Amino acid sequence: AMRQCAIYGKGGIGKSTTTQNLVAALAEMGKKVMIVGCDPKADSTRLILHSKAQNTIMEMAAEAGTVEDLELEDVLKAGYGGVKCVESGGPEPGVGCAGRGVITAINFLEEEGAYEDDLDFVFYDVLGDVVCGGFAMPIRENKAQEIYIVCSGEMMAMYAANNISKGIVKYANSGSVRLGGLICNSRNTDREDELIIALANKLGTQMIHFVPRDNVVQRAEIRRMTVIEYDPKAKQADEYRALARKVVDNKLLVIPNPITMDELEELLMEFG
Amino acid sequence: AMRQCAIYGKGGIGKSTTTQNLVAALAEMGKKVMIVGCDPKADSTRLILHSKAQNTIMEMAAEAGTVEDLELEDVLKAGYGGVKCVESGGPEPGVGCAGRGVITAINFLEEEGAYEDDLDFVFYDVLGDVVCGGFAMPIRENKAQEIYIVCSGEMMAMYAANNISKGIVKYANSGSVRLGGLICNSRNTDREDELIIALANKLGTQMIHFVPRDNVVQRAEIRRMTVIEYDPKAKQADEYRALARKVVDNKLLVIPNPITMDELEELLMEFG
Ligand SMILES: Nc1ncnc2c1ncn2[C@@H]1O[C@H](COP(=O)(O)OP(=O)(O)O)[C@@H](O)[C@H]1O
Ligand SMILES: Nc1ncnc2c1ncn2[C@@H]1O[C@H](COP(=O)(O)OP(=O)(O)O)[C@@H](O)[C@H]1O
Ligand SMILES: [Mg+2]
Ligand SMILES: [Mg+2]
Repeated sequence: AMRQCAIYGKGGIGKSTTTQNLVAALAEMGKKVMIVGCDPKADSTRLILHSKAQNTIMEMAAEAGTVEDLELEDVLKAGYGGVKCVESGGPEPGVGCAGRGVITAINFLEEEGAYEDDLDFVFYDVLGDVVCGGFAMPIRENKAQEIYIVCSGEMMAMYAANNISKGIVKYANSGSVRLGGLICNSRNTDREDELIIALANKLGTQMIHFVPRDNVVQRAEIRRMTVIEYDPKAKQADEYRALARKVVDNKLLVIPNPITMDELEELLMEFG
Repeated sequence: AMRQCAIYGKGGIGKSTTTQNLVAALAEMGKKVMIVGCDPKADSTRLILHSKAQNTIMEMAAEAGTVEDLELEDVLKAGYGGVKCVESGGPEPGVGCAGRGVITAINFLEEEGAYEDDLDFVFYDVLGDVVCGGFAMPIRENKAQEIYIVCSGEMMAMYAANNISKGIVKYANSGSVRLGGLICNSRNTDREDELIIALANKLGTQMIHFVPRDNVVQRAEIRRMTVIEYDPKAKQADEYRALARKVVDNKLLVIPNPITMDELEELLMEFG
């Protein structure tokens, strides 16, 4: 088989950094992994490829004529640990639906046979500030069975987590998309772990891991690397190794229970 | 006449807090102001109304039958200083385009005569993490002549500012939408003002004001108030009063020059 997971969360919360470091740690354990970038920024694979970014399926299809003229070997690139990487892309701002490239990319990968039985994991890195268009398609169309949400003690981050959870409930009667857990990407504030644990419990899920704020992440990204590759002895590398182990071992996949604005506010007051 | 301005920026950067405090300071000077909430969170008016939030045009139209059964006096609410407030709303997550409520609301307000000649300012509080659908409509349809972008030294915040600027250039051949300036909402880090000044200069615009990080904002929002109403002697209140004066006096409205990813990265390295 192969596990299909999607990482959601508000912009700037740490989705791409956490996903690429998690995937490097999985490849370091010998897992075969694909990352599919589904955010218009198009930088979701740069740390695996040691690159500035990656050219997107939308840009390459326009240069080649049609998406049918593209071959999989031209779009998929292998980086650190043999992790395979692809970027969806999207239209320019103010033109067309920002999520349109996601639909194009996922359909291309399915028909071109990218989902080979030797893969163990596929990760989709998905914009979560809105849940519509192609950004909802991994949920609507049953492409990502396990959703992991990156958040932090920030009000907006927990609000985004609740909005993603409402989209999961909307489509619960079809396919098998479920919430796998919350990943706290710390802003280095007091009681933050306990906050996110309380939120996960209220949603019906779990906090799968607490990722500390660590400046070694910036020093690695400056050199276009994961912390796993940059400094395998760093304390932060062991954190991503621990996250990877827990994702591999996770068995709780639920239909979440979204909370009200009043419950959210109460959480923040309580944990000060 | 009346000035029509739209505030854009990434989620959680401080758009709604800055806009409501700016508007309170304008009303405190005797200006007549309307705020139009264009973000699906629907909390863009709560500090003027002293409310939990505001019921949205989309929700009220569904309760009343059609939008034509709504009257303006039922949708518009007056708060602090006589500021008039309305919220667009939007579909639930995973259903329909998240920006669809913006189009419905702005058309309702135009036809119902909300744009009365006694208004001095209308502010639209617009989600900026994607620039498409109804969230681009203030730019595409020439509703907001002056765009102000809230950002901070955060990479994602400056990337959003550049993406909004690309949307302004896309539509420069029609109407008169222009970039009015950048507002730095501080994360209390070194050289942050100089960073945002450098970015604005590269875009062709200006940093109109630097808003400090101040805990009095949280103490006021806990009581559902602007800092202007909560503590008119606070140092932070004078900051919002200074921002309001500069927005009233601003005459520079330009078609911006979007920058490349390499220029953005260079900025961040330089200013450490
Ligand atoms: N655990 C961490 N410690 C320090 N910096 C981090 C950490 N996680 C993310 N960052 C930084 O936060 C910024 C945004 O992260 P990114 O993964 O690009 O966010 P997203 O993909 O959610 O928009 C990047 O500069 C990244 O280096
Ligand atoms: N200058 C400031 N000082 C302290 N806190 C702030 C400041 N500006 C905004 N905040 C806080 O930041 C959080 C997000 O602000 P908000 O205006 O809701 O963001 P947005 O509307 O851009 O999503 C809120 O808790 C708000 O109280
Ligand atoms: Mg990212
Ligand atoms: Mg807001």
